[PDB]
Amino acid sequence: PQETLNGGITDMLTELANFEKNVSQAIHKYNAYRKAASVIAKYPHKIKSGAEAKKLPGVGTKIAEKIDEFLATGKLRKLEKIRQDDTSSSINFLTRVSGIGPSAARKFVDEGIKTLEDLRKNEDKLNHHQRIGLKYFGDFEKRIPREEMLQMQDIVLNEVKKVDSEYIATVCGSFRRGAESSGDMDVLLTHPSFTSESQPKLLHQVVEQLQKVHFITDTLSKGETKFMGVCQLPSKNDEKEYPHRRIDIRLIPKDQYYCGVLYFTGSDIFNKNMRAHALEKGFTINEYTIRPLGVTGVAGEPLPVDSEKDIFDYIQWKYREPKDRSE
DNA sequence: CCGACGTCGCATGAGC
DNA sequence: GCTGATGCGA
DNA sequence: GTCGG
Ligand code: NA
Ligand code: NA
Repeated sequence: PQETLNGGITDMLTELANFEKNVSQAIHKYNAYRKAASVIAKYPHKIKSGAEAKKLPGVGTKIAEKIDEFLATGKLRKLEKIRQDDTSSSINFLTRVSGIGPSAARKFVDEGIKTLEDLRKNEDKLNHHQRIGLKYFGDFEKRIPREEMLQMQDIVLNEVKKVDSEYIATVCGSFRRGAESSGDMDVLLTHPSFTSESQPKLLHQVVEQLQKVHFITDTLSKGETKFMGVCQLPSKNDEKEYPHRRIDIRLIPKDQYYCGVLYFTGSDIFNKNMRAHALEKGFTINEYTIRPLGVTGVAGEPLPVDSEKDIFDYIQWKYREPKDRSE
């Protein structure tokens, strides 16, 4: 299915989605619109009527109406209006700064701050995270080609191992599924000395090392189990310098590691299928553990998990490679 | 008709 | 000062 | 906004 099929529609729905999230502060309306956009984006026919579209799950009466209007007129009146609305288009825009959510963007536009220029004139109203998001606004909205991701992995695995050879680290996300590009780097981390029934420096030392070799350049947030920050590949001599990229590193108990890896590998749709499965086989799977129900439905103790495959075994699925976890 | 729609670590605000 | 709600991002 | 108990 090509973009040129129903692209106008999915763009429209995605625009609408973003105003719900950032302007109207209606996060469920936001996800409803994205859900419709997504199911439509998969549908392999150019849509002819909102009635055709309504058949899809996630598309109801009100989106069917909008599709009709768009189909007949080539636009949506409501969207046209909000696009031209100075206040709301500015609120929607500021949220593209990482750390500026709908509430902070609301406040800014309230006092006159509407543009990146205005943000740059008012640094002392920005918190740490927001300032970082400003500084790297453009880099962050760029994608990371897999070749850079490989090079970033090399550095991450090398430096983690050098800190302590018993650490285990996995770059997950769409990268681990084989994607030709990524939006950030998600690293999952563990160590034999850290279990559920079990230093608070296991994460610190790794981050410190990645800072020391100047891979990690900034810190959005950091505590004993989750680090969120900025990184950058070393400049290849006289070449153009690489974009700064987003990198998360989280520490996970060794006995919850692979549930974490399975889950943060995705995809989202695969995760729902697999956890749907799953239930119907007598087990409940979350990001942490797999547990058995329960004739009355009462979940028992977490089951020992020592590989991704272990989880597949428990619910008699054949282990599926990350490459084939598209859904 | 009407509630669910994921959940949670961390930074920062607010209330005491 | 401590506690615990909220905003944010994933 | 959409779904579903
Ligand atoms: Na429907
Ligand atoms: Na943002």
